[PDB]
Amino acid sequence: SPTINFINFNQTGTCISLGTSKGFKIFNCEPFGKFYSEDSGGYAIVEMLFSTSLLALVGIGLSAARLRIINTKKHSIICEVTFPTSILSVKMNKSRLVVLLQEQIYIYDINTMRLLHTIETNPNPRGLMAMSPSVANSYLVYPSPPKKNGDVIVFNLETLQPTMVIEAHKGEIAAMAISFDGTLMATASDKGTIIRVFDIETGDKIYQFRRGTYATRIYSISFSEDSQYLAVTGSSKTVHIFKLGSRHFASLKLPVETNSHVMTISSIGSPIDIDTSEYPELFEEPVMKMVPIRVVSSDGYLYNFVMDPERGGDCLILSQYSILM
Amino acid sequence: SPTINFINFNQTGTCISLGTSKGFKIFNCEPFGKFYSEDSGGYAIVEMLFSTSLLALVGIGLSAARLRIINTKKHSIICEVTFPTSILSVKMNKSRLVVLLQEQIYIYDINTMRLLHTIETNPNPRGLMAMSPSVANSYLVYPSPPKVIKNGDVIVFNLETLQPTMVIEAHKGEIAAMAISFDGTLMATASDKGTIIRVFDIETGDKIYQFRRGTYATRIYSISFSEDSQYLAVTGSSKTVHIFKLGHSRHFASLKLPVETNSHVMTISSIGSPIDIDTSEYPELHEPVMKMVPIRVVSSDGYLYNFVMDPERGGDCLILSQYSILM
Amino acid sequence: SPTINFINFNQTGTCISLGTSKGFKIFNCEPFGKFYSEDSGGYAIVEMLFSTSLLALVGIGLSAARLRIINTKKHSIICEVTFPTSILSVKMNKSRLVVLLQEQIYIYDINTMRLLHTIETNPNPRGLMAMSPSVANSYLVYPSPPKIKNGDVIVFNLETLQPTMVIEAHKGEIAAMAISFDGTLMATASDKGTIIRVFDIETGDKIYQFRRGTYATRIYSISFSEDSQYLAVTGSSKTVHIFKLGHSRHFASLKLPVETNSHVMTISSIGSPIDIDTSEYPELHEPVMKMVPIRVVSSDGYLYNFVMDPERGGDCLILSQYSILMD
Amino acid sequence: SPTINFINFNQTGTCISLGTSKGFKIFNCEPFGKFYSEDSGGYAIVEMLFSTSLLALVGIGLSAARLRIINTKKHSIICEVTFPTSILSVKMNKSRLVVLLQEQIYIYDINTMRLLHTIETNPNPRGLMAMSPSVANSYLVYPSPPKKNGDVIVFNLETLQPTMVIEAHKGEIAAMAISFDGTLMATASDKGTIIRVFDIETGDKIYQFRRGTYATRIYSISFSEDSQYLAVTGSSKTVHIFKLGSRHFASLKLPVETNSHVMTISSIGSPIDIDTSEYPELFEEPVMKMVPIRVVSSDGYLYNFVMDPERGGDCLILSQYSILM
Repeated sequence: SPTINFINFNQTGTCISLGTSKGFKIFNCEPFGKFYSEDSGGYAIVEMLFSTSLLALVGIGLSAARLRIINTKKHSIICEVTFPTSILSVKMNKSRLVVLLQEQIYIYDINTMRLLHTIETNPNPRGLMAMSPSVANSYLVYPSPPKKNGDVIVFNLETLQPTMVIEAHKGEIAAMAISFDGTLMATASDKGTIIRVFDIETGDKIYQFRRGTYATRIYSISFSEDSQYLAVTGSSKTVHIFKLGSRHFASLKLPVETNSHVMTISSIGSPIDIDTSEYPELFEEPVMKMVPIRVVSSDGYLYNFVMDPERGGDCLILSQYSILM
Repeated sequence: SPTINFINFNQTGTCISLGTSKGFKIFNCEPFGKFYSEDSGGYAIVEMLFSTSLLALVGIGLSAARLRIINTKKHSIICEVTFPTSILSVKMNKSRLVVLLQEQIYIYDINTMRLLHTIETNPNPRGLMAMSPSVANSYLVYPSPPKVIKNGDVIVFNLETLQPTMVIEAHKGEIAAMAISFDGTLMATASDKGTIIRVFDIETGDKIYQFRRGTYATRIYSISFSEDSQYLAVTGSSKTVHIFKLGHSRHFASLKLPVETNSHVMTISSIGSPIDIDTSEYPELHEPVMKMVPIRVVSSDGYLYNFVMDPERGGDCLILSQYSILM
Repeated sequence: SPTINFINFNQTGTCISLGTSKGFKIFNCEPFGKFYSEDSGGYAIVEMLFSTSLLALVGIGLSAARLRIINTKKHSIICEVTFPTSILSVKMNKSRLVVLLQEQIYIYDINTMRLLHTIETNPNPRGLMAMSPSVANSYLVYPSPPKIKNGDVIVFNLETLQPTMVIEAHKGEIAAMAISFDGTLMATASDKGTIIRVFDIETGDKIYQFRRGTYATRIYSISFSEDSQYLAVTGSSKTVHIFKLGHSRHFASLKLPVETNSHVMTISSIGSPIDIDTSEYPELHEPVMKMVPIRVVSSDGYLYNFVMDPERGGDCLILSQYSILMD
Repeated sequence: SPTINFINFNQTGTCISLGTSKGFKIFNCEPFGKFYSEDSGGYAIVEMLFSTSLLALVGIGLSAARLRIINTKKHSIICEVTFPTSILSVKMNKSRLVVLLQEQIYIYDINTMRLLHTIETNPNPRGLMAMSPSVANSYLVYPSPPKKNGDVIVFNLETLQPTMVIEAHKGEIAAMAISFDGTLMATASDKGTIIRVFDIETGDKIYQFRRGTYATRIYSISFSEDSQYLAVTGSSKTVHIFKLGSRHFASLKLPVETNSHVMTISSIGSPIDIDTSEYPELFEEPVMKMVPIRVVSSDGYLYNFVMDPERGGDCLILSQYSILM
């Protein structure tokens, strides 16, 4: 089992992109299956659009500086672009392509592949961003530390001009995410105790959630499709759920037998119906609506939890499928 | 240490077949040893009969479509047959030979080697079958999903007369694993969720026992009966092997591999006849000797694990020894 | 992931120093963050004062003999000191600077940086030391092997630069030694690591004697709490024991996750008790109770956070885990 | 922690020879310490004489076919010899040097390095041979399978002529060893249940031992310095001791926490005195005579056990040190 290097959902949470030290894999979520795979080489960043057979490939060190755009259906390469420094993160929407380096952010037109604008930023060693996946409200945010610590620049990708600056947190920014419609924004400090939700249009603080009673760093934040829930994953092997309708709404407890040297991301999907007959041993109406939550870890396992939208509480685990196998 | 692509026991469980990316090997179980080996090439299917120096060899892709029958004692070639597509599974008894492609089933007479029958089935990308090894009750069962809830339909096919006998509505979801006892009396099936294990009586068709497996849904690798049909062994992605007692629900006894073992390992098992073991050497926790069922669990990483189960106590099983295949 | 060669807390346990094969890093503990870094080259010893932006850097070989002291806030160099032999250990307080070679000990004034004393000692291949960090009780202790009289330790007063007493600590060679924050106590352990003894540096009488583990296994480091309530020992057993000095057997023990490599150096520290929420953590209930935090860092590059119940003790729960390499 | 590829004692059992994928190390047993080390490369076989600063180096694949002899004190290279096939085993005494291949055995004069004799043998996939370490009775024993399975060829290295052929076992031979004085030979069958000890001079069967109630393969057999005890290590994580004064005399139980995917060898030393005061918890006459037993496993740990020469039974573990560190 070759070690994996990169895990990420798609912009909707219905697919899995995974990169190994030997190749890359593309999975699926509800009918869990192996969509694609290539044994080419080590891949450090694998980003996919809304299906559409579009992939972003970054070499492990193909080097870390080079970026390759490939089409899996045509088995051809769209373009290859190099950068002075190693690529830290890549995100996409249907109109723009964004490449982030330590001190620069590159913005491309996803159609013409022509360079549009370049932003000179203060160094970001963590490769942090958050990008709105909807073209209607295409906004980009990125932290602006002094060379006043949690200032994030709200950048309008449509007109290529910044719009406003919000003083998010007093300390260094640890994680950011933007809803599917590009309306709301979420931030988390390095303390991992305070979650703040901002409105991009105005900049007002909308919500504030408490989490992480002890020192557990926050890794990733994700919005649900309807923006009803916000999921944060940390190093504590627990994932909390906040409702955007204080205390966390629900919590995910991974099984203890799992590896502890894991980094877990999460993505809450649209509510679906589950069959109770398939699972007699746990959780025992033939079918009831349950919101699915997908947590993939760096050890190579995908998990599916479900939460009752009324009770909340701890969420049951339905399946544990073995990626990479 | 070359990678291994295929492991299975013989129809009696007293031998080991194995296929690497460089060749194939044949082992033995009780007086452990390496009977045969060739560093020819990549092998994906290495299936053996009841000893008898008969093998089925499929190249990794010797293409994947080609099937070659080799007598290891004579070092000769009985025959060579090609197929339009890659072979997914091969099984034998002392009467018939079955080759499965993704949508076709070929049945051959083991002696004359002439083709006897062909079955056009709905696609099976998983290459799932189950073959009864006894000629008295020679049966073949293969899944029949609808062609695009009744997705888990399986076809009970009689090899002797080459006519299907009945259709079993096994499960609601797709079938994931099938196993037939040594005498061809029972058949066990597993859905893709691996939560419910169902065993059917092949002659009558009635479901006799239904087992719940684990706590949450997870993939199942293989199922196998005991020689005397007393116990049933299932192995899954939870790195745990369960034993269900068919002497008649919850698993009777569970096999926990050592913690250092990799979690992403294909694990197949087998159950042998009870033997006498000395309790003086092994503090089971006492009469000097007590019968304990030996279990052999070989994993895709290349190791063999020997366990013992107490038929009355059951429960968690002790591990005696560990070898290392390929060494 | 670059290979790391050096990990140490500050004198208060609220910071992390570290040295890689490519440079050194400085972290923090409660609001975890990377205060400083530098990609110069191989660093073997990185010692820090009570914050205050003062560092001592020893290259892996900047040769191993050379000592360089740097102020990180000003990014300037105070001075560089060369030695005939490679440096084995460096410890500081806000009054004195101490450099150990295998047979020589050098003492510097941290303020004026002028040489004050030099002690010709018998060889110490392990570079062992313990230094009181408080100027009110500035003491230095180092082993004195002969050239059975093997575990003799010289109690050296840094304030007046004269030895105070000789401690007949152990029958065999000393393996590790530490001094409380206030400079009152001293704890030493022999190379077998089976007996932990605590002596009062004021008089020299043995106060506490603790047994560690069953069989003789190596000990890496010993450290007191800031309030001198507990003592922490780390060894090759991949387990960390805590001995309660509020007063034999260890009071509470720390077990790393089984996945952790067993060949890892581990240093630990105990912090002041703080409030934790029992609502979030099922300790198995008042909403909050004071838990003593323990931070354990391993040579593989991970940090572990435990909590200890001063009354219950026992096996300690683990809350979180980070990575010190990358982030 | 780099993986190791070779672990073995010296001819007296007072040292540890160990070679990793990055280099090789030389340890000691009673005053535990790291005598020597070099980070040169992968080494497959590192064999040492009776101290004397003499080593043999076999590359992992330096190739596996090539053999190099070095002197660690002078840091020089004596000679280098290549073979048509990979080297399977090397053993040495104060008079002869022998290199074993798949189907050939090479015999060298340890002083001159000149070739003396070459034996054409039936294939030995396990690389099995045993040498008497004393020049007084310099013998070599190797199995002779048919191309009548456990035939062992007693080859006299003194005059370069075979002496006699012993029908040792009906099945394949699994392990062979020769006492320090070269008087006795011990063998174990492939089923690993019966031990047979032969007089190398006449060929009479003297002793027969029972071991391995279930199928646990026997890996290594070793004599004590005085040949009073025989140590057998198998795959069962338990080591048996037989007395050459039937049932086993004493047994060694490694701690359960240890890795099970390990290969363990052992060697018994001369009786010594141990101090009770050093070990307060276990084993509590300030000093007692206890026969030391040293077991090293491939996971990188050296274990020391002690047995009471009268009672026997399960043996205590005094210490567990960590090789590679």
